[PDB]
Amino acid sequence: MNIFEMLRIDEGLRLKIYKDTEGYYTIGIGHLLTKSPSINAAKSELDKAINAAKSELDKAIGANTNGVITKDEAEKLFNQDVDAAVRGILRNAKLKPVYDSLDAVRRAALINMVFQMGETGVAGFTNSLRMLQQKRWDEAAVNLAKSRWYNQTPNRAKRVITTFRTGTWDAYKNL
Ligand SMILES: [Cl-]
Repeated sequence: MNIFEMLRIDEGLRLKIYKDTEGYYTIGIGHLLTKSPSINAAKSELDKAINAAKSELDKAIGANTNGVITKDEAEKLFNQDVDAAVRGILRNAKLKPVYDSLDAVRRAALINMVFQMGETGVAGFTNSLRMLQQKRWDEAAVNLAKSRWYNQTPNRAKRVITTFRTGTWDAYKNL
């Protein structure tokens, strides 16, 4: 197990644009494109939003994709996105010290969160980050679950939280 295999499990692999639970058009292995309008937002609004997502994808791939990519392309955006998550952690004054204090497995769990919620979002978990830095694993686990993140994607958050709790890959074994 490693950060790529871990995120591939949590994000899945879809070759056509889809909408995630937060309302973001997404594709590949968790590659976020743009926000979608209301399930009502006018007939025009919808087409606009979809074309805006297709435009973002074309820009990312460097080709006219029409909202569909190959597995190889999804893996390329994934390599870029994992790289970006790590880079985000290292340039952030709040996340870097926590990342540096963690072991490899727990580092992967932090990259997983940043990949899902972005640098700024994770850097805002001030109390959980402090508990992680203090190696108070069970306390950090309890605190991390008190979040919209956990409530919206509980099965995934539980695996990430268990990874911070144990410092092992047990939550991803047999998946
Ligand atoms: Cl991109």
